[PDB]
Amino acid sequence: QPEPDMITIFIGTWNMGNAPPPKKITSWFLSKGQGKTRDDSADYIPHDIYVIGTQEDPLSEKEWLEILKHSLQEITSVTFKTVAIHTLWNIRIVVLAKPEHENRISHICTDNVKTGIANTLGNKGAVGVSFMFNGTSLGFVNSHLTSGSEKKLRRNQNYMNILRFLALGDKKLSPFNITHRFTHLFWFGDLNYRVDLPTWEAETIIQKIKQQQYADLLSHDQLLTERREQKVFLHFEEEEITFAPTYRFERLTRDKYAYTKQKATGMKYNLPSWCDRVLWKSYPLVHVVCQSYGSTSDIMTSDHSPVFATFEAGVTSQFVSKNGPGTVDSQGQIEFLRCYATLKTKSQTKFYLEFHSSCLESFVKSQEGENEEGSEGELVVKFGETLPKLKPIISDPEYLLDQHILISIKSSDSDESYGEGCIALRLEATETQLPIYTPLTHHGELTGHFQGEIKLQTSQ
Ligand SMILES: CC(C)(CO)NC(=O)c1cccc(Cl)c1
Repeated sequence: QPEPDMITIFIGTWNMGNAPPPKKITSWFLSKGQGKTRDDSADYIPHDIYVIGTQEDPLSEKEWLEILKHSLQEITSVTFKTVAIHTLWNIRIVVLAKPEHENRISHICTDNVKTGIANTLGNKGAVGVSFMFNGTSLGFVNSHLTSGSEKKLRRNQNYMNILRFLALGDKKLSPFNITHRFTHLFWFGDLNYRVDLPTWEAETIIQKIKQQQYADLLSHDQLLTERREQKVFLHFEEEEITFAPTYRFERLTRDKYAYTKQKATGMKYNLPSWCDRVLWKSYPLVHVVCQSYGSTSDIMTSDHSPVFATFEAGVTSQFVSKNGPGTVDSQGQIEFLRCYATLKTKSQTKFYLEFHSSCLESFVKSQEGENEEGSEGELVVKFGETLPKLKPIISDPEYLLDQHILISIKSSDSDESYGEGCIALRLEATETQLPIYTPLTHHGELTGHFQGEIKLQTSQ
């Protein structure tokens, strides 16, 4: 039975509005309704992994697992295994997988982060799951961020707290937050970003939605504008939105947006918005293709419509050679030449690098680099040809070319990371000096750049 090189992943996000679901929700798992939908000819084909994020979920874990498992069984005739389930208040993530994947899945982690302080600590935050699928690390984050058209900054703050404090993936990757720990990271939820147009334009917005004319609305979507200004979700992707706003509907129909201020809304307008979103971030040069991104039309128990997204995702096998794992393979080496970090920091400490990768027995500390002044005020840390030669566990190019090196630049004074990034070993050539590059982030904010050249030796 051959190990897969590709899997399909279903991501669902639904704010249930504290109401039980209707008896049939199969349209969600089938990617049917509005937007980029799945072909009818695929309806009996199960996804490998289903990740279900809910918000304002009134159900017990047991109640929701029974609905989900019985829904997928009806669609696919397959009885899914429960990988993980985690609930913070009314925020829930469920991971289900086809039975053939049970013994490919290991290192399951779950966590939550509560956002806000005092007043604003009460019901918003995130849940997450991570695990290994053969040689591939997968992370999933379901977040319910701060509500309200006038709180986009609060939402960006919630995002930064979630990505700093959510403890998923390999704890040995200690300088790295969840935005560097996974081959593929999926971040979805009721992110609560609004269409930022005047209240007086509500009926105009509804008109535009009825004509399926979204361009002038999406140009005012707070998540798209905040992302474009690098305020939030830096280095994340999102598929083009081609479905109507998923909030705020009158319940029991989809014919009406309920946007007017009411006691129940704290006298706030809820102009039609794309609250409910799916984004991802994969390591460089790993296959990831969005095959669907849309909303259901036929599930009307909530004031939100469910959103679906499906992905093809590249995965690798567990790899065993004569040598590694358990030793190095002297026919392999990674050399970094003429490397320098450019940092936005105004500080003056020395810096060194750490290299982390599952292709190494353990992480490698470099010598301190040489600080120079950049021509436009910047700190440039020069490593030259001084960086340690990295000794991979396996030299076979079918393994090594699929790997990644995580880089942290750390202060000699504090040992705190000032920047994190990732270099793919999927090179155009081996035994050849080739340019490499990664932006560097810390707490998911741009702090600089790492660039230079790499020379990769494999057994071929
Ligand atoms: C018992 C739970 C629900 C805990 O998260 N699931 C597992 O432990 C598990 C482990 C390996 C593979 C798979 Cl499919 C599930």
